[PDB]
Amino acid sequence: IVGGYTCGANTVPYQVSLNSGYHFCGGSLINSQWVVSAAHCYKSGIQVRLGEDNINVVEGNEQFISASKSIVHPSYNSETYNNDIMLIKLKSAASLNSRVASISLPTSCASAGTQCLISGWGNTKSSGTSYPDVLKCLKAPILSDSSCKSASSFIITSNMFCAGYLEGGKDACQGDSGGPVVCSGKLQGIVSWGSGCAQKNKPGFYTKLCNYVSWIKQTIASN
Ligand SMILES: CC(=N)N1CCC(Oc2ccc(N(Cc3ccc4ccc(C(=N)N)cc4c3)S(=O)(=O)CC(=O)O)cc2)CC1
Ligand SMILES: [Ca+2]
Repeated sequence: IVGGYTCGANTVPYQVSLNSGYHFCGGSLINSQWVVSAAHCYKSGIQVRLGEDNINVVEGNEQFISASKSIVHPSYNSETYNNDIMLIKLKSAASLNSRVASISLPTSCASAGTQCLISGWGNTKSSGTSYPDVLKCLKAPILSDSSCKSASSFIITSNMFCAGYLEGGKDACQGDSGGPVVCSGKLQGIVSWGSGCAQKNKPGFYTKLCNYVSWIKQTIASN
């Protein structure tokens, strides 16, 4: 997260760190046994880390739980990033409390202009790299489809939205991948991709989670 702020320990209780020996992606706890993340974060040997603030220090509220199953969206396209969403089932249910909490799935898509909270342990620099150990947060408005389209050399789909600030300086970044974009208490987005980080006219792109609610509920129900 570039140009954001330190969230505060466990102020984003649905935020998860996916760990394969090191933090590699964020994700969002959507119930006691399931995490949603980006399909581009897929890899084997995932441990889900809940209750994290400082990902390098055991501070007493973590729950570490290995994934028993990952399910990349059936139509995830890694070339176009279409359908960049993955579900991860935990080997055992997380214990939910104030510091570990699920985030609600949306029932309606969010509209342009809506302010959202994006969080993660991704790179904090627009040029070069510095990775924070505590969770970073950024409030960013969803941008219009027209400006998202104008802002990207890549084909954008209806399963993506962009959010951020065209003037640059504030954006998600590498390492925030898979993490939540929450708008009005609903998980509306997943950190998906961007061209560089926090560059002028290059806003972050996010998987439009409201489009996947049926797949998500059906997949969880059947697994
Ligand atoms: C839309 C599309 N067709 N895509 C997505 C973009 C591109 O794929 C990628 C995927 C990953 C990267 N990486 C950077 C990267 C990764 C994740 C991000 C998440 C958000 C944001 C943002 N600003 N909100 C920028 C990000 C930039 S990379 O793999 O780490 C390159 C490397 O190895 O150093 C760079 C390009 C090509 C495929
Ligand atoms: Ca910790």
